Amino acid sequence: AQYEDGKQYTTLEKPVAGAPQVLEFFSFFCPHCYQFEEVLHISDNVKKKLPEGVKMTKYHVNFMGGDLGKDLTQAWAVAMALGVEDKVTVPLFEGVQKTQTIRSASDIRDVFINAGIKGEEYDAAWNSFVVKSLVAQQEKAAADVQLRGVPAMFVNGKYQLNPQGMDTSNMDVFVQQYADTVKYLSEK
Repeated sequence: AQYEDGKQYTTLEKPVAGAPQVLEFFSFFCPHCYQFEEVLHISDNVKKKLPEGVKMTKYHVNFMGGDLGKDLTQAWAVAMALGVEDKVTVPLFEGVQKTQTIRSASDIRDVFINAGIKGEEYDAAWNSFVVKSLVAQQEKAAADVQLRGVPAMFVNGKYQLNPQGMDTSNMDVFVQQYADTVKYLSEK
């Protein structure tokens, strides 16, 4: 075929009931995630090609960056609850990987403040139980697929993108292939 199991995607030996339709995992500590987000805009280009009526879920994970990793997963939860993903994603990546000015929960918070979320509102979210279950969700969804690496994408809890099996010599081309694969898997 043109899309074959084991080359552009892999199948899960243990499918995941009631999973989000399109589920992406990343970490602000992950160098390819930085690439996927800042250079390739994968998440964005996928969305531009998905059929109507399909939602994208993106979750942060804990297994990179130790203590600050978890902080970042809680901060990402705050981003999702406040709906400010678009406003912190870029400075969070650059703060962890480019300028390296994020060294503590407090530095993470500065980014939200500089992105215009108010302190009171951030601290309130940070400490809220809505955020606690949002952290819970992120952890559970990674748990359901025994996630050991990022970046990672999963479609309807059954298929996993395999970027290793796509030509990277052109970046525009890698992205479209990736997105088109997600679209094919979506319709499967």
